[PDB]
Amino acid sequence: MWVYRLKGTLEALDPILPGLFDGGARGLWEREGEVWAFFPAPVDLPYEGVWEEVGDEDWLEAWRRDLKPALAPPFVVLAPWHTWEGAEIPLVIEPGMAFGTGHHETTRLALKALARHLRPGDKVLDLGTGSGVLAIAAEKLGGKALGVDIDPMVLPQAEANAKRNGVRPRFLEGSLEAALPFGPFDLLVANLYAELHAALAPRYREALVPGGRALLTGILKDRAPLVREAMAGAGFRPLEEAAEGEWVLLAYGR
Ligand SMILES: C[S@@+](CC[C@H](N)C(=O)[O-])C[C@H]1O[C@@H](n2cnc3c(N)ncnc32)[C@H](O)[C@@H]1O
Repeated sequence: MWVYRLKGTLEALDPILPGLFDGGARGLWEREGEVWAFFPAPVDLPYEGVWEEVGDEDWLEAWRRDLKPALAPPFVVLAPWHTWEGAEIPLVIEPGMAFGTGHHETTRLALKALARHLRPGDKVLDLGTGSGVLAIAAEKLGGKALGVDIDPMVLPQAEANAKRNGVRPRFLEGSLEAALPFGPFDLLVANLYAELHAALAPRYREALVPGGRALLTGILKDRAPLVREAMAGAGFRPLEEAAEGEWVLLAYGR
């Protein structure tokens, strides 16, 4: 579809609005000193506005502007342009393509679990760091973190996010093995999925010091047994369960 931009407020343009509608306008929005009128394709109008086709880009900018802070006590996840009067801990994440915006339930379960199981001074491994939000949160709690991901594309955004938050976790491409050289760790947090955790259970144990913690999420309610089963079999002890919707987080001690 096309947009027809016009300078002025709705109040101001009220006089020609009926005309826009007669011209076939199906949508209308006031966007920062401007009024956008949406049509299927351009039509001839006397208002001296400017036509422009709408695309995926515009559809994000619009979404971006409708974004609101997300709570995850004791944290609040904010867009780089968000304001927060509250007391919760600020986590600035550029709404991007890398997972970790703070809008998914799993991310939220992870943040809350981290605050409970992480202590000032702990070494942390954020397996599948994505946006790097969990690693960033670990540094905010007073921990030293390493975020890894098999997807290279996310690391610059993670690094950029860390920067916005004024903390500097270590980020690197790879999985659990790429990380071992930096271990063992006091805590490991991983937002993946039930089946993969199941296969990794054994390595999770080797990644942690005795008494270390493993926070697993990305788990659907109906796939938790796989994890309970794999973890126990891996010598871990159950410590906490949490869910939001169909998603759950399982915390284990080693
Ligand atoms: C659910 S996203 C993480 C989102 C963010 N860490 C959070 O807590 O919201 C999972 C990330 O893990 C990565 N990933 C998937 N399989 C992986 C694997 N086997 N090893 C390491 N990272 C993996 C992906 O590239 C993806 O960015």
